[PDB]
Amino acid sequence: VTVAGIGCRKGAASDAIIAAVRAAERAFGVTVDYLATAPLKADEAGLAEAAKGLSLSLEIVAQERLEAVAAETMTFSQASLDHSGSPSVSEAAALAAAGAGARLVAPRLVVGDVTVAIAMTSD
Amino acid sequence: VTVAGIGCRKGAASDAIIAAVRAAERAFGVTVDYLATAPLKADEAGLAEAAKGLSLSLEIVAQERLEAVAAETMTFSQASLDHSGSPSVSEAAALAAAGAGARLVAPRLVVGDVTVAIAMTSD
Repeated sequence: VTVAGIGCRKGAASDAIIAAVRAAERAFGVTVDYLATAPLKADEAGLAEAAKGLSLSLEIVAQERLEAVAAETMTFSQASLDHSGSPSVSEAAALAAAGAGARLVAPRLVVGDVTVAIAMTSD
Repeated sequence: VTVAGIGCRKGAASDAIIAAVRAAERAFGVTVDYLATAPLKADEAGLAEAAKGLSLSLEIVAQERLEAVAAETMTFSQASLDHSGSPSVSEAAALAAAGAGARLVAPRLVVGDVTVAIAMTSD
Protein backbone atom coordinates (compact mmCIF):
# COMPACT_ATOMS: atom_id res chain seq x y z
CA VAL A 1 0.00 0.00 0.00
CA THR A 2 1.31 3.43 -1.11
CA VAL A 3 0.08 6.79 0.21
CA ALA A 4 0.66 10.23 -1.35
CA GLY A 5 0.66 13.12 1.13
CA ILE A 6 -0.56 16.33 -0.53
CA GLY A 7 0.26 19.92 0.37
CA CYS A 8 -0.68 23.03 -1.61
CA ARG A 9 -1.06 26.79 -1.27
CA LYS A 10 -4.53 28.29 -0.61
CA GLY A 11 -6.33 28.23 -3.95
CA ALA A 12 -5.15 25.25 -5.98
CA ALA A 13 -7.08 23.83 -8.95
CA SER A 14 -8.08 20.16 -8.78
CA ASP A 15 -6.30 19.52 -12.10
CA ALA A 16 -3.03 20.89 -10.66
CA ILE A 17 -3.23 18.36 -7.83
CA ILE A 18 -4.10 15.57 -10.32
CA ALA A 19 -1.15 16.48 -12.56
CA ALA A 20 1.16 16.50 -9.52
CA VAL A 21 0.08 13.02 -8.38
CA ARG A 22 0.40 11.44 -11.84
CA ALA A 23 3.81 13.09 -12.35
CA ALA A 24 4.93 11.64 -8.99
CA GLU A 25 3.72 8.21 -10.09
CA ARG A 26 5.73 8.41 -13.32
CA ALA A 27 8.85 9.97 -11.75
CA PHE A 28 9.12 7.39 -8.98
CA GLY A 29 7.64 4.25 -10.52
CA VAL A 30 4.79 4.01 -8.02
CA THR A 31 1.01 3.78 -8.16
CA VAL A 32 -0.83 5.79 -5.50
CA ASP A 33 -3.79 3.98 -3.93
CA TYR A 34 -4.51 6.44 -1.10
CA LEU A 35 -4.31 10.23 -0.61
CA ALA A 36 -3.57 12.17 2.58
CA THR A 37 -3.38 15.76 3.82
CA ALA A 38 -2.92 18.02 6.83
CA PRO A 39 -5.84 20.03 8.26
CA LEU A 40 -6.87 22.10 5.24
CA LYS A 41 -6.72 25.82 5.46
CA ALA A 42 -8.68 28.44 3.53
CA ASP A 43 -9.09 26.53 0.28
CA GLU A 44 -10.11 22.89 0.62
CA ALA A 45 -12.24 22.08 -2.42
CA GLY A 46 -9.42 21.63 -4.94
CA LEU A 47 -7.89 18.72 -3.04
CA ALA A 48 -11.22 16.98 -2.37
CA GLU A 49 -12.21 17.29 -6.05
CA ALA A 50 -8.84 15.85 -7.17
CA ALA A 51 -9.28 12.75 -5.03
CA LYS A 52 -12.64 12.32 -6.81
CA GLY A 53 -10.92 12.77 -10.18
CA LEU A 54 -8.19 10.29 -9.25
CA SER A 55 -10.91 8.04 -7.72
CA LEU A 56 -8.85 7.80 -4.50
CA SER A 57 -9.84 8.19 -0.85
CA LEU A 58 -8.53 11.16 1.12
CA GLU A 59 -7.48 11.22 4.75
CA ILE A 60 -7.46 14.64 6.39
CA VAL A 61 -5.11 13.80 9.26
CA ALA A 62 -5.73 15.53 12.62
CA GLN A 63 -2.98 17.81 14.00
CA GLU A 64 -2.60 15.60 17.12
CA ARG A 65 -1.89 12.62 14.87
CA LEU A 66 0.53 14.62 12.70
CA GLU A 67 2.44 15.78 15.76
CA ALA A 68 2.61 12.19 17.08
CA VAL A 69 4.03 10.89 13.77
CA ALA A 70 6.58 13.71 13.56
CA ALA A 71 7.65 12.96 17.15
CA GLU A 72 7.97 9.21 16.43
CA THR A 73 10.15 9.80 13.35
CA MET A 74 12.58 11.89 15.42
CA THR A 75 12.90 9.39 18.27
CA PHE A 76 13.02 5.69 17.33
CA SER A 77 11.34 5.52 13.91
CA GLN A 78 14.04 7.62 12.22
CA ALA A 79 14.30 5.04 9.43
CA SER A 80 10.87 6.22 8.20
CA LEU A 81 12.36 9.33 6.58
CA ASP A 82 15.16 9.65 4.04
CA HIS A 83 16.36 13.04 5.32
CA SER A 84 17.55 14.57 8.61
CA GLY A 85 15.39 15.48 11.60
CA SER A 86 11.75 16.56 11.33
CA PRO A 87 9.38 15.44 8.57
CA SER A 88 7.49 18.01 6.52
CA VAL A 89 3.74 18.45 6.94
CA SER A 90 2.98 16.40 3.79
CA GLU A 91 5.50 13.73 4.81
CA ALA A 92 3.93 13.40 8.26
CA ALA A 93 0.43 13.22 6.66
CA ALA A 94 1.43 10.42 4.26
CA LEU A 95 3.14 8.49 7.08
CA ALA A 96 0.15 8.91 9.41
CA ALA A 97 -2.30 7.58 6.83
CA ALA A 98 0.10 4.81 5.92
CA GLY A 99 0.34 3.73 9.45
CA ALA A 100 2.85 1.63 11.21
CA GLY A 101 5.71 1.22 10.07
CA ALA A 102 5.55 3.07 6.85
CA ARG A 103 8.59 4.72 5.38
CA LEU A 104 9.17 7.46 2.80
CA VAL A 105 10.34 5.93 -0.47
CA ALA A 106 10.85 8.99 -2.67
CA PRO A 107 12.35 12.47 -2.13
CA ARG A 108 10.09 15.48 -1.54
CA LEU A 109 8.46 16.44 -4.81
CA VAL A 110 6.93 19.76 -5.83
CA VAL A 111 5.04 19.95 -9.16
CA GLY A 112 3.90 23.52 -9.76
CA ASP A 113 3.07 24.53 -6.19
CA VAL A 114 1.63 21.18 -5.12
CA THR A 115 3.85 19.14 -2.79
CA VAL A 116 3.70 15.35 -3.04
CA ALA A 117 5.23 12.97 -0.48
CA ILE A 118 5.10 9.22 -1.16
CA ALA A 119 5.06 6.67 1.67
CA MET A 120 4.83 2.86 1.53
CA THR A 121 3.73 0.63 4.39
CA SER A 122 4.98 -2.74 5.74
CA ASP A 123 2.56 -4.79 3.58
CA VAL B 1 -10.93 0.88 16.71
CA THR B 2 -14.32 2.60 16.19
CA VAL B 3 -15.29 4.70 13.15
CA ALA B 4 -18.22 7.11 12.85
CA GLY B 5 -19.57 7.57 9.32
CA ILE B 6 -21.05 11.05 8.86
CA GLY B 7 -23.76 12.18 6.47
CA CYS B 8 -25.45 15.58 6.40
CA ARG B 9 -27.50 17.85 4.15
CA LYS B 10 -25.75 20.61 2.15
CA GLY B 11 -25.04 23.40 4.62
CA ALA B 12 -24.43 21.92 8.06
CA ALA B 13 -22.69 23.81 10.88
CA SER B 14 -19.57 22.22 12.38
CA ASP B 15 -21.15 22.37 15.85
CA ALA B 16 -24.17 20.36 14.61
CA ILE B 17 -21.83 17.59 13.45
CA ILE B 18 -19.91 17.77 16.77
CA ALA B 19 -23.13 17.54 18.80
CA ALA B 20 -24.25 14.56 16.69
CA VAL B 21 -21.00 12.64 17.26
CA ARG B 22 -20.92 13.24 21.03
CA ALA B 23 -24.61 12.28 21.32
CA ALA B 24 -23.84 9.04 19.44
CA GLU B 25 -20.97 8.35 21.84
CA ARG B 26 -23.25 8.81 24.87
CA ALA B 27 -26.24 6.95 23.39
CA PHE B 28 -24.24 3.87 22.41
CA GLY B 29 -21.44 3.76 24.98
CA VAL B 30 -18.67 4.18 22.42
CA THR B 31 -15.74 6.53 21.88
CA VAL B 32 -15.12 7.55 18.27
CA ASP B 33 -11.46 7.59 17.26
CA TYR B 34 -11.91 8.07 13.50
CA LEU B 35 -14.38 9.92 11.23
CA ALA B 36 -15.53 8.98 7.72
CA THR B 37 -17.71 10.33 4.92
CA ALA B 38 -18.89 9.86 1.35
CA PRO B 39 -17.71 12.18 -1.45
CA LEU B 40 -18.88 15.55 -0.16
CA LYS B 41 -21.32 17.52 -2.17
CA ALA B 42 -21.93 21.28 -2.26
CA ASP B 43 -21.06 22.05 1.35
CA GLU B 44 -17.91 20.40 2.69
CA ALA B 45 -16.42 22.81 5.22
CA GLY B 46 -18.73 22.01 8.14
CA LEU B 47 -17.63 18.38 8.30
CA ALA B 48 -13.92 19.15 7.94
CA GLU B 49 -14.12 21.81 10.68
CA ALA B 50 -15.93 19.38 13.03
CA ALA B 51 -13.19 16.77 12.68
CA LYS B 52 -10.79 19.56 13.72
CA GLY B 53 -13.03 20.41 16.68
CA LEU B 54 -13.28 16.75 17.69
CA SER B 55 -9.52 16.41 16.98
CA LEU B 56 -10.24 13.34 14.81
CA SER B 57 -9.02 12.37 11.34
CA LEU B 58 -11.49 12.29 8.45
CA GLU B 59 -11.58 9.83 5.58
CA ILE B 60 -13.44 10.99 2.49
CA VAL B 61 -14.08 7.57 0.98
CA ALA B 62 -14.05 7.29 -2.85
CA GLN B 63 -17.26 6.18 -4.59
CA GLU B 64 -15.51 3.08 -6.03
CA ARG B 65 -14.58 2.02 -2.51
CA LEU B 66 -18.10 2.73 -1.19
CA GLU B 67 -19.64 0.65 -3.97
CA ALA B 68 -17.21 -2.22 -3.24
CA VAL B 69 -18.10 -2.23 0.48
CA ALA B 70 -21.84 -2.10 -0.24
CA ALA B 71 -21.43 -5.01 -2.67
CA GLU B 72 -19.42 -7.06 -0.12
CA THR B 73 -22.04 -6.56 2.62
CA MET B 74 -24.75 -7.92 0.32
CA THR B 75 -22.82 -11.02 -0.77
CA PHE B 76 -20.74 -12.78 1.90
CA SER B 77 -20.08 -10.10 4.53
CA GLN B 78 -23.76 -9.75 5.44
CA ALA B 79 -22.87 -10.03 9.14
CA SER B 80 -21.32 -6.53 8.88
CA LEU B 81 -24.74 -4.85 8.99
CA ASP B 82 -27.54 -5.18 11.54
CA HIS B 83 -30.34 -4.60 9.00
CA SER B 84 -31.54 -6.12 5.71
CA GLY B 85 -29.91 -5.70 2.30
CA SER B 86 -27.95 -2.61 1.25
CA PRO B 87 -26.03 -0.37 3.65
CA SER B 88 -26.67 3.36 3.71
CA VAL B 89 -24.08 5.80 2.38
CA SER B 90 -22.85 6.67 5.91
CA GLU B 91 -22.82 2.99 6.90
CA ALA B 92 -20.74 2.07 3.84
CA ALA B 93 -18.35 4.99 4.58
CA ALA B 94 -17.78 3.92 8.20
CA LEU B 95 -17.26 0.30 7.13
CA ALA B 96 -14.84 1.28 4.36
CA ALA B 97 -12.69 3.36 6.70
CA ALA B 98 -12.88 0.67 9.34
CA GLY B 99 -11.67 -1.89 6.96
CA ALA B 100 -11.83 -5.60 7.04
CA GLY B 101 -13.93 -7.09 8.78
CA ALA B 102 -15.64 -4.30 10.53
CA ARG B 103 -19.25 -4.54 11.55
CA LEU B 104 -21.95 -2.02 12.46
CA VAL B 105 -22.50 -2.02 16.23
CA ALA B 106 -25.28 0.55 16.65
CA PRO B 107 -28.49 1.35 14.75
CA ARG B 108 -28.62 4.26 12.29
CA LEU B 109 -28.68 7.50 14.24
CA VAL B 110 -29.87 10.92 13.12
CA VAL B 111 -29.26 13.91 15.45
CA GLY B 112 -30.81 17.03 13.93
CA ASP B 113 -30.12 16.36 10.26
CA VAL B 114 -26.70 14.78 10.74
CA THR B 115 -26.57 11.00 10.25
CA VAL B 116 -24.09 9.01 12.33
CA ALA B 117 -23.19 5.36 11.67
CA ILE B 118 -20.84 3.59 14.09
CA ALA B 119 -18.61 0.71 12.99
CA MET B 120 -16.04 -1.30 14.96
CA THR B 121 -13.22 -3.34 13.45
CA SER B 122 -11.72 -6.78 14.25
CA ASP B 123 -9.06 -5.35 16.61
